[PDB]
Amino acid sequence: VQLQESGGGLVQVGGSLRLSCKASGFTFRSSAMGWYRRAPGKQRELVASLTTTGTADYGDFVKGRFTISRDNAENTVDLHMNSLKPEDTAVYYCHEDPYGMESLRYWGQGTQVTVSSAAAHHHHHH
Ligand code: NA
Repeated sequence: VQLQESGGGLVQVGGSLRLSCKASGFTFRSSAMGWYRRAPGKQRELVASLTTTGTADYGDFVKGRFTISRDNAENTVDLHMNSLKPEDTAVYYCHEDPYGMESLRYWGQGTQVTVSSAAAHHHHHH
């Protein structure tokens, strides 16, 4: 089982993103879902997660800027990110934990988020 991220790419400093993850589709059983990130050479760190019951946890660097939600009608876990900073640049990975068991964790493939105003203005034709 591999999940499928979308919504990454280039974004200006101060800009916003809507990250999405197509999960396993096994809505017949509960799960925890969330988002990690990994910057080159650095350790993976928790960005946001939801327990089986919908309790949210956020990495300390989030500082109220990101919101995690899940859509069971659409089989997704989503991350709404505002006020992106250069330091947020990293590969973002979603995950699903069947029955809340991290031991059975499914991961996405990762999607790059690059926070750069000059690059985003160039690429998005602003
Ligand atoms: Na942008």
